[PDB]
Amino acid sequence: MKNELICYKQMPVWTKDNLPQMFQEKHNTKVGTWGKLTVLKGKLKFYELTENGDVIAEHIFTPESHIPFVEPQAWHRVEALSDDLECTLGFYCKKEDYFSKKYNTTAIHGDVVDAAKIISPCKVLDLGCGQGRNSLYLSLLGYDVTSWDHNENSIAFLNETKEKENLNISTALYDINAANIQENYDFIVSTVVFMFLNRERVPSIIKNMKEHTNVGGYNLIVAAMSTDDVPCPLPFSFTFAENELKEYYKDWEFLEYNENMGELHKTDENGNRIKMKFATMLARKK
Repeated sequence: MKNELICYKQMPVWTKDNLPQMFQEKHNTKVGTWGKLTVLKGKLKFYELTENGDVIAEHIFTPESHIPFVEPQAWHRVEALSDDLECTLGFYCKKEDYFSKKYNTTAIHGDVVDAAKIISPCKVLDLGCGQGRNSLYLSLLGYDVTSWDHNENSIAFLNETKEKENLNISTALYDINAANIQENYDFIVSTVVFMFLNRERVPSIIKNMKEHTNVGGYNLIVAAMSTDDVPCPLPFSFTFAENELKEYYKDWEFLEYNENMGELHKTDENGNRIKMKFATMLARKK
């Protein structure tokens, strides 16, 4: 964990009088958020609590203290002990959560995180990037990213965000249906918009993807399915059948292939995420 956490939000100095009230009452941070407290002057009191507000331990910290990160979901409260208290709080998270935490982008797929562990930084095409969750993450991690989508407002969000974050990402408005990738790539990822593609064009799109991946390079696809036992609950313009994605890539090496149930972020009301089967594939070109 040495270098695992990154600061996604940094607060200015808090004093005894402006330390906000919510921090002085029983509270905790969200799953995946760690708090770093730094005492700049004076003394701060910190109460470790149970969920019901009973005090479990108390600490007094000074600028000479090293305060461990406050863990996600740990119940606590703080307050100034000295009138001259000055302290700061930063919120930290893992890099797979940074864009969701800082910008409220949709959470990234675990499969993109797992793939990055395996594939070192390289030249990536995010083919159908939406707002850019995959592209932002990979660029943050040192990948050289190209990001294409048809949606004007999505590409604008990506362009505004990459500038705030010092990321160099090549972005463009593009019809994925055209199957006109130009350059070659070490990694092509498409996990956001496959269900929106033109059924008639999928054979060409995939053939083009494959042709513009270097040998030794990877393709990662996550895409909705419709099967006999599990017909798609939404009428998407494209869904994969049982074994159809694997058959497109039968001549590649499969590092991962599954057709497990998953859930859209979108909900039914009730208010429950919509379930269906997804084809998930990480394959390497021989």
